Amino acid sequence: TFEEQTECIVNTLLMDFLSPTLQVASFDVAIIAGRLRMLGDQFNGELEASAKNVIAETIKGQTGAILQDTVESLSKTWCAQDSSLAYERAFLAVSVKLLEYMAHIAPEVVGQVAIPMTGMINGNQAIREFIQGQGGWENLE
Repeated sequence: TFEEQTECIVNTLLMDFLSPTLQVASFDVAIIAGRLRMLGDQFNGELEASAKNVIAETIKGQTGAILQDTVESLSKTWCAQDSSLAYERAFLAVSVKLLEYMAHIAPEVVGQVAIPMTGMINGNQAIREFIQGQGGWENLE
């Protein structure tokens, strides 16, 4: 169900970015999507370089490798310059804001990133353990 919840959340986030009509016209994913977006906007680091690389490998069909390394690099950088921020919270924040920038910059291909990011979040124990330790997606933020 956690794996299925992650899938819905990443789909909702993406559909809201791509189509605001669908956001308006449509376990409450809408509230969760809101809190992850509120969290996502706390990241102000440079994304142009990151987004382009993740998009480029996503076309080629090597999203998994570059996507995780990109978010882990940006999160370690942000955690290095902010002692208060937990790594696992930084990770999610970057994942959301990177998905946001990739939708604005490349809406024709951003959809091919949804499954990789779903697999990334569901596959990472540190992030899964963190979210479930906050009372699951339902109570995160």
